[PDB]
Amino acid sequence: NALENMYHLFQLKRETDDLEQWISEKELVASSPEMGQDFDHVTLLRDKFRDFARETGAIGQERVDNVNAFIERLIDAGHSEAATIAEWKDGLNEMWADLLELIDTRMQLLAASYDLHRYFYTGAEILGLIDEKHFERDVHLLGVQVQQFQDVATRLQTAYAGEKAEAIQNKEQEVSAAWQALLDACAGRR
Repeated sequence: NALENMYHLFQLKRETDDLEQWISEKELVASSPEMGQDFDHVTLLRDKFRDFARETGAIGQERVDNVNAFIERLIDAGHSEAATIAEWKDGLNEMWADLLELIDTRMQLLAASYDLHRYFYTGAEILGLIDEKHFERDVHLLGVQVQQFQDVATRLQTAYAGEKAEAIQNKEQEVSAAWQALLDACAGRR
């Protein structure tokens, strides 16, 4: 009895050590501050990370539950050292909770970065579509595109202040100017 409890103790020690190792390596990836260079770069970062987050969560959780469950099994049937493995459980759960919270904030940071880059990419090409003019309802369909971009610019102003908020406001104004200038050209034809 004493012998196989000691045997399970050490075979739990190995697994927990390998889990705690594996967690530390995940967090190295999980904590890149990159955020992206241009709409393309960000698309890759976000897709790549969505995957990494999804996968690390599923696998990690299975592994951590197994270790928690086992540790409680050993405790319910009277193991000594229950005091020592209770500590191991707590120290594992903590590393894990930390990695999940860390993963999450980088999810949201890339979420935010994706949107901002998309906005400017949309604005960059909408201005191209304005020059793509200089029937007469194609303009009336760009008007829908511009209008959506303005709704986007409007929402983002809630999410930003200072240099970034102003930068956003600039492109929306530039675009609106450019669109109206087309409308002054357009109805002036009829």
